Amino acid sequence: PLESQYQVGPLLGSGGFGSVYSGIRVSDNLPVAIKHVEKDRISDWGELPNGTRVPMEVVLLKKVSSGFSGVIRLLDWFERPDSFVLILERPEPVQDLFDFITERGALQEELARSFFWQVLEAVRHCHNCGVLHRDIKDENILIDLNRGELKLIDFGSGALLKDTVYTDFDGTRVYSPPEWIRYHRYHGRSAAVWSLGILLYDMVCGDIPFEHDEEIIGGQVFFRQRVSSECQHLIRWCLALRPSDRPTFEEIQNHPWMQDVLLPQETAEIHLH
Repeated sequence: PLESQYQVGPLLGSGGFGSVYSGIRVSDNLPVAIKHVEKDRISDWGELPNGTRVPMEVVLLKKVSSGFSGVIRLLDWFERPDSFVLILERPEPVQDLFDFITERGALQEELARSFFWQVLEAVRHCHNCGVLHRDIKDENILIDLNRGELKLIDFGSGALLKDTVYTDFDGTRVYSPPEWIRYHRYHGRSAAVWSLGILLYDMVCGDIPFEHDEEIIGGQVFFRQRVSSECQHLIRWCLALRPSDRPTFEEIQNHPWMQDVLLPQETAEIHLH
């Protein structure tokens, strides 16, 4: 049963990802999030290794939820006549990065460095587990405010990672790359790097760099805030118009701006506590 295993609390939010409620696991008081997604609202279906038909979101979450990582882990799931219910980790206290940036404005580079590094490690984890998220953005990143740890959420736009071209996309448009906008074609890793460029700009400038399609394909990055030249360079590199001119994850992590990152705990001590 579901309602005997979890004590449901208040609604935490709702949107494209479904509706998510605060919850606690009765058996040990572990805080959880209880996410409900209507079946009629799910367009991407997959199958478990044992061949059950589940949302692709569940398939991808299982693939990345083994062992420790910077991803919010799937702890369990249930099928209902008209919906699926997903039981997910819930850090406490917690705030999503969009809300955090909205509140605090542009982030100091030291904090952006630590956050961006954790997001890169998390996205590497997903790719290594065969999962492409396709909707990396500030709204899909949770911050554990006491531990200083960032966690990825919302795989409902994701796909199994592959080496061939993707011709479908339902993630967030202003984070999508110019090759998608123009040709409706992209490859997974280089499109991911583009979204990470958008995210890094957002962190250090307090807002995203592009709004309209013609801005995305023009790819001119204007800085509205004071940003170091090394950070500017890395951002412009991730936002290269040609996918092949973009850095690899290895190249991003070896870039001079990414050196000497704070650990999560010191990040929280300095910036979040």
